[PDB]
Amino acid sequence: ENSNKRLLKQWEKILRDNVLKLLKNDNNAFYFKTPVLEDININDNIKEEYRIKIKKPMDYITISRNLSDGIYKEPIDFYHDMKLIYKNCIDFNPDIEENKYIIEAAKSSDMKFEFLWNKWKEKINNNFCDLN
Amino acid sequence: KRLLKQWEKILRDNVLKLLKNDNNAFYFKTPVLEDININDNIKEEYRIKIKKPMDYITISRNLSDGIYKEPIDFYHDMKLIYKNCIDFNPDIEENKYIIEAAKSSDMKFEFLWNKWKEKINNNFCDL
Repeated sequence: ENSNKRLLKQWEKILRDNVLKLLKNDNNAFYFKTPVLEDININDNIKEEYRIKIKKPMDYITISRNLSDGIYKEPIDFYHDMKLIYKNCIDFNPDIEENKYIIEAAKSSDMKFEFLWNKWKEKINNNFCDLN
Repeated sequence: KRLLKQWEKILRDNVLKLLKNDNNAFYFKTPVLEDININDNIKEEYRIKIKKPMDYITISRNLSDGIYKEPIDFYHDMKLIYKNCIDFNPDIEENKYIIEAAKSSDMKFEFLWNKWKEKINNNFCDL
């Protein structure tokens, strides 16, 4: 919520505006916006199951916060976290009719993210100095 | 029933199948000009403006009947559905869901095309 005066690096700006911005508010974003373990809409029994089973829970708001705070040391650390959101959904939720929308939303967003990462990886690598 | 070519089966089962029944497929399933939910005023303007209307059921029929001679013809028609949606619908708050659904599915299709293209080109005889 607090205003961040920290100046984002050019590679961090590309991930924020050209990759994350187009995914964080799309038609398949709804279930991946806020964290699972602190969401009031999910019952306590599923939240207990998620905390015990999921190694690292990930969502769009955590990524927006990490990108703002300068948590990622390399652009690939953002890639791994974005991929983690969709990978956690497929691994936790069983492939059944009641989970049809959520499994499709995770699969489609992963494909959409991979396109956006492939389209921008050239400029991302060019704006990132690994030697400094 | 006509026996489909191996490359046609790859486009049907590995590309089209994952797109025709997704969360953004709704508006791109059946043709605009024959859809009962759309009013005649939008329909006539679509007939005048849009050069070639395209949808998932038209592509499913074209792939099964053997309309496409090359796999790139399926690619051009698949892109056309999302292209016609952006060109006709103005960038307004009312058309927010539809414009996003065309953009996201275009990105999804491009992923599935690039993923399978190596197997698609191999299963197609050029000469």
